[PDB]
Amino acid sequence: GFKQDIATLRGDLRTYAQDIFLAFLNKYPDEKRNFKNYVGKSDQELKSMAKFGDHTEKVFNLMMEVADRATDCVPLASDASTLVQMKQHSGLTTGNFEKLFVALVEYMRASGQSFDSQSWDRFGKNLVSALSSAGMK
Amino acid sequence: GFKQDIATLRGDLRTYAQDIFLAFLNKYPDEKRNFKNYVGKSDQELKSMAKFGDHTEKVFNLMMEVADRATDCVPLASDASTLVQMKQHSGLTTGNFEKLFVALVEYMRASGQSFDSQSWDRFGKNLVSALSSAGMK
Ligand code: HEM
Ligand code: HEM
Ligand SMILES: c1ccc2[nH]ncc2c1
Ligand SMILES: c1ccc2[nH]ncc2c1
Repeated sequence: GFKQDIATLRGDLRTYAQDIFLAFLNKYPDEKRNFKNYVGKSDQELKSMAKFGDHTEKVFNLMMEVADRATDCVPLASDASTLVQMKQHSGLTTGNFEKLFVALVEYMRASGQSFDSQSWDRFGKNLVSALSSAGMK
Repeated sequence: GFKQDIATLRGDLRTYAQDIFLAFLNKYPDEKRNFKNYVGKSDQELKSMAKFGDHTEKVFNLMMEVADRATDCVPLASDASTLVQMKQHSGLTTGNFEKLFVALVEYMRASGQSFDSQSWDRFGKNLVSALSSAGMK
């Protein structure tokens, strides 16, 4: 279930974070404008940049903290507020996050492993609604 | 305290994992008997070896999960048994683990941060006790 999936992801966090983020960027090419240092580069070129692996892992580490503090796949309002108020998120709307979670669930369903894809779909939808309640447009 | 320290380490885990493992290898040079590929290499050279970085991060990913599952710095018996039974740990003894935790605690005390170094000292001692209970020599 959802708690075991957090343990599966954390055990190899660097690899899962890179592969899910690449799946997102390739599914939604217009989303790459939030990341100007990544434009015009193949997947393997991206993986050779120190900050691509480091920052992508740090994003997924915070995602796993929020997931583990959730109740029945509903995140804490305080965690949603942190994501709204981060200076690095100043340009964003809930649609950016909606798309990330569509790509994450698609990756889990295609992987050939027993992820609880339905719980991750709920988590993404409940995170989007919490972001709106915490003040994201 | 201990729970916040797990969050701090997870926020920059590859960097902390490599720096603590180097501290261990440099404090106890005879411990390289179990790491023959790491002989004859300076710290900067080890940090550009793919397996050194990838394996060290995976070790610390699992260490943080064992710490997070503990109660009052006492690990689960199921986590201790996993660590005894892993094929990659055949022929380790509890002294290998004792020395890794001495180095980890020394690193925290020298860091200039606010780590709860006494809780990590207790965790290392309690993990050693649990590994003995689960059958490590
Ligand atoms: C639950 C989902 C998300 C979490 C937990 C999260 C978390 C983070 C964290 C921890 C950082 C700092 C990384 C660092 O400096 O090392 C970061 C930076 C950033 N985030 Fe997010 N974020 C999420 C979703 C998104 C989405 C959907 C976008 C845009 C599509 C986005 C855009 C950015 C940008 C532009 C930065 C700064 C640039 C960079 O680090 O390279 N975030 N985020
Ligand atoms: C709580 C402490 C520890 C945890 C959580 C842990 C976990 C792990 C994990 C997850 C791996 C697999 C790495 C991979 O294949 O990518 C591994 C391999 C290994 N472990 Fe540990 N371990 C710990 C302590 C130690 C200690 C103290 C030693 C020896 C001083 C050690 C020696 C090894 C060896 C020799 C391998 C295989 C060779 C290699 O990966 O280069 N372990 N361990
Ligand atoms: C969201 C997901 C993965 C990432 N890597 N770098 C910035 C970033 C934002
Ligand atoms: C213990 C700590 C760090 C490590 N890196 N690779 C194997 C290993 C064992």
